[PDB]
This record gives sequence, structure tokens and C-alpha cells, in this order.
Amino acid sequence: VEVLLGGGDGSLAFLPGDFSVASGEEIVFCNNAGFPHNVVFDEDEIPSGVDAAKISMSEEDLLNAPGECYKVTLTEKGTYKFYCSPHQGAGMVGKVTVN
Ligand SMILES: [Cl-]
Ligand SMILES: [Cu+2]
Repeated sequence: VEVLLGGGDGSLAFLPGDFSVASGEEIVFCNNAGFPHNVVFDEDEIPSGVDAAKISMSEEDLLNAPGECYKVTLTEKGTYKFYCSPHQGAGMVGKVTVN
């Protein structure tokens, strides 16, 4: 599935922000507006056994360009809470349920 990074209206948001995906299904986070953006999963908000370092972009990596995206494939079932480092304080966070 595809999630847009930033609304055209200026919102620093994941569109959709709360969504579901089946185990093994990919999620492609594409820059839309308001970038730089990046996608970082909260180590304390991801299913048991998942390595946040494998499913996250480095806090120092940013999708700085308009056509850039970040693809991640999640398998362990449960909810995962992720955010954008630069806009975390502005409310740019999201949740995905892997069923
Ligand atoms: Cl992992
Ligand atoms: Cu951002």
C-alpha cells in the first residue's frame, strides 16, 4: 500500500495515518509535501521480536527530494507506531496494524 508523506494543504501528516496491512504486504511511504520526511518506528511500540533498526530509516536519513519514498515490509502481527523525526513534535506520527 502507499502512504503519502505530508498533505498538499501543509499538514505534516501521514496520509493515511492509521491504517492496516496484511503480514508480508509492503508499505511504500512517498513524499508528497512538507519534506524532508523520514519514517522511524518506535522501538517501544512495535511487536515482540521486531528489530526497529531493520524496519526504520536512520534518524539521520531524510527523504529530501520530491520523488523519494521509503518502502518497508512488516511481518510480525500487531500494531506498530512510527513517526517522522523532523516533524515528530508537530504531530507527524502514524500507526499501522499488520494482520
Ligand atoms: Cl525485524
Ligand atoms: Cu516529516
